[PDB]
Amino acid sequence: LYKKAGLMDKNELVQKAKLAEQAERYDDMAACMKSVTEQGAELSNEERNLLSVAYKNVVGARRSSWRVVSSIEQKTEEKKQQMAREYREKIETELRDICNDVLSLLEKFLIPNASQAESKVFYLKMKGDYYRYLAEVAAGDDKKGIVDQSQQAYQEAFEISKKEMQPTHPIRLGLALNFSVFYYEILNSPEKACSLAKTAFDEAIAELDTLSEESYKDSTLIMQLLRDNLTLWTSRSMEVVPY
Amino acid sequence: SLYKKAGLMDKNELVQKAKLAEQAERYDDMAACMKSVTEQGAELSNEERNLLSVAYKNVVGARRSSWRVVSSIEQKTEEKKQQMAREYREKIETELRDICNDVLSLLEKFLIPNASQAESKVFYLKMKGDYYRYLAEVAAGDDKKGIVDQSQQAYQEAFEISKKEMQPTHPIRLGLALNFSVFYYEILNSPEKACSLAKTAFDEAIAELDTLSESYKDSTLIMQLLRDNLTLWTSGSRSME
Repeated sequence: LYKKAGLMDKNELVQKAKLAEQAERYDDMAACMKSVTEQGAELSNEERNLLSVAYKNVVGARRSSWRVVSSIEQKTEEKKQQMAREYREKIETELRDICNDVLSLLEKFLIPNASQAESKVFYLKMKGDYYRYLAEVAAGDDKKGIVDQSQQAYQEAFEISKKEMQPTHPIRLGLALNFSVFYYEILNSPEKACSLAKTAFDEAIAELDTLSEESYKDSTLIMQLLRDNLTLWTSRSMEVVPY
Repeated sequence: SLYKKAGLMDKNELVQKAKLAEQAERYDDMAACMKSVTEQGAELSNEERNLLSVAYKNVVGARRSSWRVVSSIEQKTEEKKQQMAREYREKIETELRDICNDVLSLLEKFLIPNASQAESKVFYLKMKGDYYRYLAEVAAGDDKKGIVDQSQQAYQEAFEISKKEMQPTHPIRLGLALNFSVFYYEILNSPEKACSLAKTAFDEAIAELDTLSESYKDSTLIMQLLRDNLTLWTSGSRSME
């Protein structure tokens, strides 16, 4: 504007994203973390975590709005129907922006800068998520193509994490959680879904001896969701966790 | 942006999308719709009036919560980090003032003048007192005295019309009482007038429990709120919804 290039230092940007979080202003938070990302430095686990939550909440709000409106779109007898149809489309657009914004960050910065496998797995999972959201809202011909960009990501994530990470690890567990949901809600393979969940859950249960006090609340919460899902698939406080 | 012809939305399509916005909790969209509707110059219907008030309570409510949250972090830091909390707080105060003002604007240039029945003038006069009161909540020394009095003089005029024209159990009269006492307590640090006003309003509505008939659950809801505030202020944390 007309400021003198006393821009915010990275440390300061992160202090703001935190402030923005406690103040329930996730647009601000996403913005602060997008900036930090763009500096090109590999993000610390804190920053990475912060970034993830920030966009979980931002994309999340729209997804809720899209589902409310897309529903109302269809509880219609005439003219009001396409009032809703357009509103939905405007929301789909907000969505695709946020999704593509994040997807960019993941391609141009986060995934290439990934040091240890744990981080690659992190960002690949993220990639599958936001490709998945595009898919949820994608057009007829595009969908099939979007939905397996989603799957390729989740998949590579899965493979690395099996070779390289403990099953009690929140990242591997959160990946499991969202992949099994992918198979279920996106591919309608409740069979492949249930397999992923149970295996993931069991292998973690197998090694609860190994789960550390520091990962404990997070991992067990994800395990609990995996298991709560399995009951349902047989017979969202996830927005505050990065995994 | 500029690439659109004046085939835009009429009052009905605007209102119809206000309601959708509300269902999808996009109170910004909703305030945009109702502002547009208000601006077309006609007196708002009751349905419309409500959509307007809801949308802006929500829009400004969000910023007020944010301000309070950041404002506390500022003080629980008795310290280079405090400066960032302070500046974020100021950025927020800005969003706040814009919102209050372009509402206060719709009230002077449209809503209050268009007000025909006594009941309507009370609603928008309280609304005026309400948003001057949010201004008052964040104002600095110099501007404050007058913002506060803008809030009071509005609350006041609304008060006398409501007592002279409506029933003690009329939720608007009841709701005016609620927010006027909050003014006194929180903005004027006049706790005895606040408590006295809350109690009176409550007592006179107690008297005429004749006047129902299902509004009703709208009347006793505010009555319960007046009691809570009265309890809070006289015993040893007020609510925001």
